[PDB]
Amino acid sequence: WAESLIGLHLGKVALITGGSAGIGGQIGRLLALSGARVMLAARDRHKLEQMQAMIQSELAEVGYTDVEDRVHIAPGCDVSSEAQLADLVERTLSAFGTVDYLINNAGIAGVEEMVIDMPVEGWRHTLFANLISNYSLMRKLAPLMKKQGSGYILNVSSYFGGEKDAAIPYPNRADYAVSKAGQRAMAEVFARFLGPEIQINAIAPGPVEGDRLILENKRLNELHAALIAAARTDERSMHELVELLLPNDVAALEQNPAAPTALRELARRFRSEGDPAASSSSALLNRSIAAKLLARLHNGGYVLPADIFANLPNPPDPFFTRAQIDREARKVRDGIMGMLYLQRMPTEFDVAMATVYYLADRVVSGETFHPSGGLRYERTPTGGELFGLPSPERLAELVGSTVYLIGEHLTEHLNLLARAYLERYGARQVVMIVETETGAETMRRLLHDHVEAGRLMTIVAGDQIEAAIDQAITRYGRPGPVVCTPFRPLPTVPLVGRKDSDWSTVLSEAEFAELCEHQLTHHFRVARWIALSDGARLALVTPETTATSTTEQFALANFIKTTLHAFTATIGVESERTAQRILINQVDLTRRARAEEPRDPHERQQELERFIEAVLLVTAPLPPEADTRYAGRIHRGRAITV
Amino acid sequence: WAESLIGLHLGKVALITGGSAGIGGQIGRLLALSGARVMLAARDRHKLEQMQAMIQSELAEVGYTDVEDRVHIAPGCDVSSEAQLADLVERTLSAFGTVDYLINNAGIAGVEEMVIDMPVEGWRHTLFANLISNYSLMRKLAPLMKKQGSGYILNVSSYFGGEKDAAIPYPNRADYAVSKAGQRAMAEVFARFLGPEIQINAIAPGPVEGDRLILENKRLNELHAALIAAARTDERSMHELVELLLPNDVAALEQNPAAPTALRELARRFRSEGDPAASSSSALLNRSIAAKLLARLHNGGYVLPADIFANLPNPPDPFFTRAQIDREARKVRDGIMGMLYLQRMPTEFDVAMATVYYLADRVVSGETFHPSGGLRYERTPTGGELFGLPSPERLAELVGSTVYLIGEHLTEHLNLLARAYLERYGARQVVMIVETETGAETMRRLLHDHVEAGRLMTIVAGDQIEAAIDQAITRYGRPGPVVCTPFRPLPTVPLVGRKDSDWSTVLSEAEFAELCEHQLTHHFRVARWIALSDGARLALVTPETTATSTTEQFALANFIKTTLHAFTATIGVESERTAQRILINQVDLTRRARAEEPRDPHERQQELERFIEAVLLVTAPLPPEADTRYAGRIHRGRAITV
Ligand SMILES: NC(=O)c1ccc[n+]([C@@H]2O[C@H](COP(=O)([O-])OP(=O)(O)OC[C@H]3O[C@@H](n4cnc5c(N)ncnc54)[C@H](OP(=O)(O)O)[C@@H]3O)[C@@H](O)[C@H]2O)c1
Ligand SMILES: NC(=O)c1ccc[n+]([C@@H]2O[C@H](COP(=O)([O-])OP(=O)(O)OC[C@H]3O[C@@H](n4cnc5c(N)ncnc54)[C@H](OP(=O)(O)O)[C@@H]3O)[C@@H](O)[C@H]2O)c1
Repeated sequence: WAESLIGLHLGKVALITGGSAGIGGQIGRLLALSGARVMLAARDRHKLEQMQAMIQSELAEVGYTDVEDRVHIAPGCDVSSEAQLADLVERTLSAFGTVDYLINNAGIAGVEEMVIDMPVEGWRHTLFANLISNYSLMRKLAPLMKKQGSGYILNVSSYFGGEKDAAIPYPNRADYAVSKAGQRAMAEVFARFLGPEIQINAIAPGPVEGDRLILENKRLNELHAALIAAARTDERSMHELVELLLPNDVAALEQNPAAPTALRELARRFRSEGDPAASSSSALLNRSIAAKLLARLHNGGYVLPADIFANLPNPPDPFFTRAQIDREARKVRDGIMGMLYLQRMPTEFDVAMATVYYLADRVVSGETFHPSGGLRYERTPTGGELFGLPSPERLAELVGSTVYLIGEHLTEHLNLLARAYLERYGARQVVMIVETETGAETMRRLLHDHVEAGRLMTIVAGDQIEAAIDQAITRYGRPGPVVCTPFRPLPTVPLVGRKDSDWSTVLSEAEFAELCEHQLTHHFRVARWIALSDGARLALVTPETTATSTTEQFALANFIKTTLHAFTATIGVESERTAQRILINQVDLTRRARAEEPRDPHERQQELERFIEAVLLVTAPLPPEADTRYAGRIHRGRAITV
Repeated sequence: WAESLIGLHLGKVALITGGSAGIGGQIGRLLALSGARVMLAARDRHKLEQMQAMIQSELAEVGYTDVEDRVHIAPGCDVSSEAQLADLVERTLSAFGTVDYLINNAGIAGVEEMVIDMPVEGWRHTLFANLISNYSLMRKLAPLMKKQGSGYILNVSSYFGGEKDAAIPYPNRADYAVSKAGQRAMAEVFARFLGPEIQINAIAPGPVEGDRLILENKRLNELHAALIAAARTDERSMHELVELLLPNDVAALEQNPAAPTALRELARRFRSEGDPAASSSSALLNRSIAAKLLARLHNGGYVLPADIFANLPNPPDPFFTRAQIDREARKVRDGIMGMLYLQRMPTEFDVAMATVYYLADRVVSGETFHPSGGLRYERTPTGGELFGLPSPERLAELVGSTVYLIGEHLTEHLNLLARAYLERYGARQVVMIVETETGAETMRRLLHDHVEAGRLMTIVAGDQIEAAIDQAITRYGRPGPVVCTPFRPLPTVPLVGRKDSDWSTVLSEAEFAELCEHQLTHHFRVARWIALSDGARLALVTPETTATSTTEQFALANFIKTTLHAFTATIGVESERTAQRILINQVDLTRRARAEEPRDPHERQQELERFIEAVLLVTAPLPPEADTRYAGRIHRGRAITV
């Protein structure tokens, strides 16, 4: 079986992150069998040493000599650590000289929560481990690769990272989905810069065979929605409503005449549509669900003590039995199985084998290979240019609305939008949330007339966008339309260096992390906070490309547009599963080609009008009667191109 | 080099169409080296025999014995011939028993003309050779494959067939582009039906190294546009305007005071921006350009004798010299080269090698592998669901408009659209072009009030849609909005048979050809005729999928939607290069999933309103002042999903 592999990658040096187990261990093993010298990177030393022993023993069996020199290890390597990525490169280069193949395989699961329950630092941690680490290792190894005249960067993405011009929602996994989409987007935009010397592609396998949370999240969403629904028609404070759950008795809450209908019917739902073995039938929640519920309520603006769930009775272990956990696991399994065309789940070996053959192909770059797959999962095509504007009736509902505009560098766009909302659509007020005081003054000067009239308010967010949104809520009231534009423009730095250059001017690893902060994390933070604000319609706006934008800005803007589509599509689905169920969509100011951009003042006037129409389309209210299952999914998680 | 291939496809029987040269010859050669018994199909016997000798000799060199039994040939096999496809299967099955691998490699260039110059029979011929042939061979071999428990269908598509949720315009190659898109769409929709036993994928390579028309087409478009522009501001008939070109002297036409400015300036353009070696500087045209110009004029409604260009002086050979032909070939070459990320053109061998490794992957189906590529070419994302309606100003321009509605089975949609145009938007008249008399009566009854008032006219097209459009032009005047819906619904037949069944009820090869006739050729014929009608805005409407549509109808509807996007995107670009430069876009009534469809009367009301808005968006007039380079490409070749 291994005879087909002999001599396939002979003379090549491969660096494989996550190389001690899973798909990475298999890629490392098969690349070594192919004749390549491999460096396996992971955290645990023991696991790496056991894998090294397995590979070396198998190389000896097929006939290799000096097997110790063909398989090396790098323990204590956490890809989320920049310093650890620098030691990895130094250790690899010291053991084998230049790296031919960079296999960016490591990929953590992430937070595994809905965006509204996802700590900001958790999201950043996933981006560091799964995405930023990929640019970082490329940045260190691409100069060597270019100098020797050849190289290969392979990012191990997922089917769940979507595709070119198509986003895939991955609910409870937004951080993971975005990082996967970014690995693919990187290969797509860096290919023209890394070529002809370096190839850069992605692999996007579907689910693979190898090495409860949908129910625990269901319990959280159910309690939260009922608490918010009961708050609508009950005089008691959220504090007093939460107190009804404090005995943590499902039967008592159901039989409580003093408890609101929404909470009584929820307890009836828990007991009837529940397993009598699992304590999720007798108890309302555990402290993990309680802390998440409290954080949702606190983020939403409700006042409750931090210790409200301190004296909460811990449901005697288990809170969920062995039976109900395996039942949902089998429900998930048959779901994944029933999505697979071939209905025979691929293995880690299958993906690695198909990947090791694909690495031999020298005439592809900027592509996403699917070594396994063909899933029945739903796609959100992203990039529709043909759209008009909402009906005049939906536009008439903007009369007296409260608008939040978030931004700083897109001053012409912010001024135009603010004026369109107040002058054309009779909005009551616009709250301009900027980053800096200079940004606030620039906007107050452009909108002097509306500032004087009390129609345009300014707030300086700095790096505290959430607290700034709370200031706007308390001071000016909850918003209808929310337009989130980036504070920062895209950098104008080289993305590759000259063959014999030091690469000292090329976009650094810290600058790539900053790009993600300002162009991805900025929108995530706004969305996470606004998703709990009832009646909000959020437009996430990507940076602007023009006919004069640099070639590097086109690449970085297209990297952001694709990566953010994964976020927009994921949160679009997540919001339909919440009580507030707001609207979230993406408006793209980035295009793929310079030739498509306006070339004169008339075409620019046309473009800026299209921007206003696209924002109005996604910020016009969707009446509750019109928010059907059919129309609801149509008005969430979409992306349109100006 | 071939040692990696030994035993890779050992025990497999492969049938390769177009197996005597190109990518097919290479796939056949490498599959045989891999241990497979191969059957090479093509037309020329000699070519097949030389390839068979090359492969057999190479198999003997690497160590195989009885090389005559491993490589067979099927000469006189034209894939556009159904009877020839049936002999191919009988001959293959008789030589090797069951076929394991169907390599649908054969693919003719096609007509290599713009849609407006493409004979209807030429387009059908490309569809027969490149697309229908693929279903036909699958239909014959899939029953055997299912019975033995395994099989593989590989359609050799192109980068120019686009991608899932993304269309690629290929100007002058619409027939070719559609056939390539269809090969991919087939793999995408048949995968869930052919699995678990059979794998079905596509390969989409970019341009490959192996074995004038943009200039000849430029000469045709230039003469045509100037003749139409001169007709606008000149009293003389088209006959009399064409007569000015009869001496076929560029210098005389330039120096002719009696000739219109557009024609004089065209001759100045030909001589100045022209090569003095090539007769395209001294002569206006040849009879190939003259016949095409005449057919355009005749199709457009101009009266001219068939013999107008009979006594035309043939420009002494050459009409285009060796120098100017090679100059444009190098302009094309560097264009393709400057599109390639790696800037090193792949070879036929490279594609075949990457394909032969990919065929070993057992855990993929419904995918499109790119064995070479990563082009800088432009994409039209297809399937935007978020759109509103045109501005009230653009909608006000519909007052007094002439509307053509083409259809038959979508009676509710036709009645609704007709009523929306006449009742809401004050259109002067609607011309309902049906297929049959029963269809005309159904519509006259649903629209009784508008028929009585003289606002709704009916025409029965039968299989003469062009002559029916001419009848509408002469009788009711040229149209503004044109809504082209299919006459026929989608069939309700099985797409696969049971393991031990005869497959006698499964969609036949003739029924698959009929599906293409009614769902692809129907729109092509309308578009080809309407593209020369000044002021027209054409909506090409795909069939309807509902919550109750069969699983086979979902597959066939999605096959059509994807395949037609290639057409819409191609003609969208072609129209911008003509004098009439009409609008052409696609409105999709087909969705990917049943869950997305309306489930109640309120959701259906919403869906039908979305249909009206989508049609209005693409049929609202684009004022000439607003038809800039920027906005013009935005309003052509798009597809939106209802
Ligand atoms: N599994 C699937 O179904 C599937 C499908 C599509 C895509 N993918 C992608 O395939 C890749 C590999 O997935 P897998 O299934 O093989 O995962 P896995 O089994 O969890 O990965 C295990 C390997 O990753 C290492 N690792 C984990 N966290 C690390 C960190 N922070 N830094 C460095 N190494 C780390 C592990 O060792 P230590 O813990 O000792 O560090 C071990 O070597 C990922 O990029 C994933 O997104 C997987
Ligand atoms: N070349 C590229 O750059 C490129 C790029 C992307 C996709 N493709 C696709 O790759 C495939 C192969 O292309 P290629 O470049 O190898 O083309 P090619 O050189 O023109 O194909 C030659 C082979 O096709 C056979 N053939 C031609 N017309 C046929 C017909 N009507 N019936 C049966 N066999 C026929 C030829 O023999 P006879 O004339 O004797 O029949 C010969 O065996 C096609 O499907 C094409 O669409 C090609």
